[PDB]
Amino acid sequence: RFLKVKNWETEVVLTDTLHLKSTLETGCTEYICMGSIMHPSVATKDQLFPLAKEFIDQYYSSIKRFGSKAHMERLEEVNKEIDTTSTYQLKDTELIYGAKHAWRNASRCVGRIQWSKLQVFDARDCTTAHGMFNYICNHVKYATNKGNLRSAITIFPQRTDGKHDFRVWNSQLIRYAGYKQPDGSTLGDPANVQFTEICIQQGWKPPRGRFDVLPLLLQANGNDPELFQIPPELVLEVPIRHPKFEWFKDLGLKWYGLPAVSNMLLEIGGLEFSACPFSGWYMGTEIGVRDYCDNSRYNILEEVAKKMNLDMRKTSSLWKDQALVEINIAVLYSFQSDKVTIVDHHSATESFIKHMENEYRCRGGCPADWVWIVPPMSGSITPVFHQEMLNYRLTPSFEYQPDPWNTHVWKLV
Amino acid sequence: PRFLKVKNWETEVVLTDTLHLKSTLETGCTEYICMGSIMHPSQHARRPEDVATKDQLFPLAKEFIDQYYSSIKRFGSKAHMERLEEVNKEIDTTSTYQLKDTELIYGAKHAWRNASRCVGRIQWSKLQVFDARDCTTAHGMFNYICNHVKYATNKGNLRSAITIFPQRTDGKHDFRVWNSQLIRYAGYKQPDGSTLGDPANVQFTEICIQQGWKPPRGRFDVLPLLLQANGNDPELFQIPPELVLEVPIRHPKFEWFKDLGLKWYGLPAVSNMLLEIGGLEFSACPFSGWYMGTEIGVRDYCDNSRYNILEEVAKKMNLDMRKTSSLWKDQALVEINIAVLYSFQSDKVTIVDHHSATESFIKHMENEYRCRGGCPADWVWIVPPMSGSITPVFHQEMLNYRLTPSFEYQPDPWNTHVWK
Ligand code: HEM
Ligand code: HEM
Ligand SMILES: Cc1cc(N)nc(COc2cc(CCN3CC(F)C3)cc(F)c2F)c1
Ligand SMILES: Cc1cc(N)nc(COc2cc(CCN3CC(F)C3)cc(F)c2F)c1
Ligand SMILES: C[C@H](O)[C@H](O)[C@H]1CNc2nc(N)[nH]c(=O)c2N1
Ligand SMILES: C[C@H](O)[C@H](O)[C@H]1CNc2nc(N)[nH]c(=O)c2N1
Ligand SMILES: [Zn+2]
Repeated sequence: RFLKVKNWETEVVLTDTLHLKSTLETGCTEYICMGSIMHPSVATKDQLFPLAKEFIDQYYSSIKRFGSKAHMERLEEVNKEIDTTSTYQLKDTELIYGAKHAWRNASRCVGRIQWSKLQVFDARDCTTAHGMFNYICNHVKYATNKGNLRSAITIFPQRTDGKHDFRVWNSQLIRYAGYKQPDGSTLGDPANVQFTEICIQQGWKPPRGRFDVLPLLLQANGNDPELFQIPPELVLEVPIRHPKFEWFKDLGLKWYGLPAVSNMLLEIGGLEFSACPFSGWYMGTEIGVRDYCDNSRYNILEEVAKKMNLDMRKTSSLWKDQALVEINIAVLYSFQSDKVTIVDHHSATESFIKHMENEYRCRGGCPADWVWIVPPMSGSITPVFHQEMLNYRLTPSFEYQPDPWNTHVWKLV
Repeated sequence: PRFLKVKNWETEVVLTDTLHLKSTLETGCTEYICMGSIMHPSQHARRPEDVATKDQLFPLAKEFIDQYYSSIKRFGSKAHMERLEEVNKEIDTTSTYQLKDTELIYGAKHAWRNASRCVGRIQWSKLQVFDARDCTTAHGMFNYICNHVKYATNKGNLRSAITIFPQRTDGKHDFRVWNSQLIRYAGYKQPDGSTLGDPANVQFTEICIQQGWKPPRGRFDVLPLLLQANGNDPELFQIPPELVLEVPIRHPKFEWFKDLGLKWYGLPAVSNMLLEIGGLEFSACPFSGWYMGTEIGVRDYCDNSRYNILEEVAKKMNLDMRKTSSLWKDQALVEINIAVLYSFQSDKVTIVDHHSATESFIKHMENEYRCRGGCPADWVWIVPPMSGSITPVFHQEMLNYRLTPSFEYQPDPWNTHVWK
C-alpha cells in the first residue's frame, strides 16, 4: 500500500508509506471522519512486552544496528526487567531518541523542522517537589538563554502503579493568572481562572493584577502538590508595542517569551512519563490571534479597533479582521525588537512544507493534522492551506492526560 | 457507534449525532488514518460507472423512494407501494427509471442539505428547481441556462436555483456543461511565460479558442458556454452580456483602489458537478446561489496560482514587503476583502461576509441536530480562508459523513469525450 498527497498550489505529489506503521486509532471510522474533534477516544506485563520490543527494535534500526549483538542483548535485558519488576528503565540514549521522536511524531505541531535539535534533561532521579522545582528552574534558564530561545524538555520519573505519578499541575510553565470578579468580569487570563483558584486555595497570595505569573504547582511521587515561585529574573517578558500606533503601548500589554507545555504525557516504548515539560519558541499567532483575540481570552479586538476608529457597527466592515492583523504585527515587532526568538506564521508554515517534503524523502511520510497546522488567521495565503496531509498516530508520542485535580486523592487531613 | 457528541469550545454547547448512522459511502478514513484534508479521498460510488444491472440499480432506487415517502409521513402507503412497483417495471423495461417532479425537487434540495462542505446550507430548503429533462440539444441547454441565469440574478437580488438536464443513460449520451462555472473569466498563457486573466481557466480557455471562440484577450473576458447534449460534440454559445451582472471593485477609503481596474461577476454558478438521486446520475445540473466575500477576495484574487494581486495592492498601500513578519500580505488581504464586500453592497448585489455566513452555519447546525439528529460538516472547508479563529466555526467540532442524495465530483469531459 501507498497513499499520495497533493499540493494543489504547486502540484507536487508525495507518496506516504510511513502510515503502514501506525497503531493507535485516529478516532475516525471507515464511514465517519472525526478530524475536527479536539479529543477523540497502568499496563500489565504482557501488554508491556510487545510495546517495549517495538520501541527497542526501532531505536536499533535508527542507529543502523538492527539484529546486532547489542540489539539482541538489550531486548533480553528489557525482557528480564519486565519479568522482575513489571516495568523497565530506558537507557539515556533511548530516552533522548524517544523524546525527539515524540516531537517528530506530533502531527499537530508546525515547528517540527527543528525536532532533532531538542535538548533533553534527564530528571528521572528526582524524588521531591523541591527537586522538580530545581530541575524546572534550570530548564527555564537554559531554554530562555537571554532571548535566544533553545528547545528543551525535562523528563521526570515514569509512571509506576499510577498511585505515585509525578505531575506538573500547571498547563504551561509560565502562564498569567486569571481572577473572576463579583461583577462577573475577568482580570488577567480567563483561561487560567480555574488553576489560579487552586493556587490561591493552596496558599498562594495573588497580587491580583493583569499579568501575574502563576506559581509552579509541583507533584512528586504521588504526594500532594507544593507551591513554588519561579524566580522573577528567570521569566523573560516582552512589552507589546506597535511600530506605527504610538497608542498601542498604552494598552499595557505584555507576554512571556518562553512557551513551555507542562501537562502532556510522553509515551516511549510503553512507558508513561506523566511529567515532561517541554519548551520551544512562539509563533506570533499563538499570542496575537488566540491569546489576545479569542473571545474566551484577553479579548482585545474591540479595544484595539476602538483606538483605530474602525466602524464597529456591522461585521462587513471587517473591523475584527483589520484589528487582528495590527495586533499580530505588534507581537512580532515587539519580540523582534527585544531580540526574543519568535516566528511569524508565514515563515513557520513555509518551513513546515520544506520539513514535510524532507520527511517524505527520508522517512516515507509525515503525519500532519491540517486542522491544527493551518494558522488561525490568513489560512489560505499560507502554503500549508493548499497542502494535502495524512494524519496518523506514531509512537513515541505526546498524549493528553487528565487534569491532576480531577484525579488526585488528597493526602493531608 | 451509538451517539457521537460534538462540542463547541467557545460556548461549551454539546450536540449529539445519530444521523451518521444512515451514512452510506466511505469517507476515506479508517481507524488508523484520517484523510480529512484530502480533496478527493474516496472513489466509493453507489453503482458501476455506466449501465448497471437490475440488482445494482433497484436497491438504490428503493432506498431513495423509501426515504422520500418516509419524509412525507407515508411509507407503506398506496402511492409508495405503487411507486416501488412502477420503478421495478421501468427498470425491467429500460434499465433506468424516471423521477416524479416532487421526487426530483426533494432530491435536489437534499443533495444541497447533505453537502458537508457548503457553509451556505441554512437556505437549503429555499431552492428553485428548473426541470430541464425534456432538453435534447445544446441550443435547448443554452435556453435553459439563460433562463436560469436571468431568474437567479434577479437584478442583483440573487436567488438560489438549479437546472437539471437529462440523466445519464449508457454513459455515451451524457449531457455536460463543459464550463466549471456558468460565468468565469478566461485565462491566457502569455508568450513570455506569465498569464493574463484567470490562471485557473487557461486549459478551458484554450479548448474554447481551439473550438473557434475569438478571444478578446483581456483580464476579465467572460468565457463562452461550451454545451454538450446527448453525448454529441459540444457547442459554443455567448451568454448575452445583459444577463451577466458584474461589480466593479472599489474601496471605501482607498480612492486609488478603483484604478486597479478589478471587477468580479455577481453570480456563482457551479456547473461541473454530478447530482446523484436514487441511483440516477444527473451529469449536467448547474446550480447557483450568492457569494461569500472571501471566495472572491481571498481565493480568487489572492491565491498564488490565481489573480495573485496581493503585492500590487500592498505596493499602493506602501507596506514593508522586505520580510514576511511585517504581515503586509495579511494587511492587504483585509483591505481587498473590505473592498469586495463594500462594492457588492453598494451595487445592491447579494453577498454575505464570512462572519455572518459562519454564524448562520452554527445556527443551521443546531437546527439540524434538533430536528434531524445531525449535520455532516467538513471543518477544513467550512472554516473561512482568512481570520479563521475569530469566526465561530473555527471553535466548532464537526462530524463528516456521506449522505445520499448528494453532489459528486466527475471527470472533466475533455478527458473522456470521443469527438465526432
Ligand atoms: C521550536 C519551536 C516550536 C514552534 C514554533 C511550535 C509551534 C507549535 C504550534 C503553533 C502548535 C499548535 C499549538 C496551538 O495552536 O495551540 C504546536 C503544537 C504542538 N507542539 Fe509544537 N512548537 C515548537 C516546539 C515544540 C517542541 C520542542 C515540542 C515537544 C518536544 C512540541 C510539541 C508540540 C505538540 C505535542 C503539539 C500539539 C499537542 C496536541 O496534540 O494538541 N513543539 N506547536
Ligand atoms: C446560497 C448561498 C450559498 C453560499 C453563501 C455558499 C457558500 C459556499 C462556500 C463558501 C463553499 C466553499 C466553496 C469553496 O471554497 O470553493 C461552498 C461549497 C459547496 N456548495 Fe455552497 N453556497 C451557497 C449555495 C449553494 C447551493 C444552492 C448549492 C447546491 C444546490 C450549494 C452546494 C455546494 C457544494 C456541493 C459545495 C462543495 C463541493 C464539494 O463537495 O467539494 N451551495 N458553498
Ligand atoms: C513547545 C511549544 C512551542 C510553541 N510555539 N507552542 C506550543 C503549544 O503547544 C501545545 C498547544 C496546545 C493547545 C493549548 N490549548 C488547547 C488546550 F485547550 C489549551 C496543547 C498542547 F498539548 C501543546 F503541546 C508548544
Ligand atoms: C452555488 C455556490 C455559491 C457559492 N457562494 N459558492 C459555491 C462554491 O461551490 C463550489 C466550489 C468548489 C471549488 C472550486 N475550485 C477551487 C478548488 F480548487 C476547486 C467546488 C465545488 F464543488 C463547489 F460546489 C457555490
Ligand atoms: C489541501 C486542502 O484540503 C485544500 O487546499 C482545501 C483546503 N480547504 C478548502 N476550503 C474551501 N472552502 N475550499 C477549498 O478549495 C479548500 N481547499
Ligand atoms: C473544534 C476545533 O477542532 C478546534 O477549535 C481546534 C481547531 N484548530 C486548532 N488549531 C490549533 N493550532 N489550535 C487549536 O486549539 C485548534 N482548535
Ligand atoms: Zn478522518
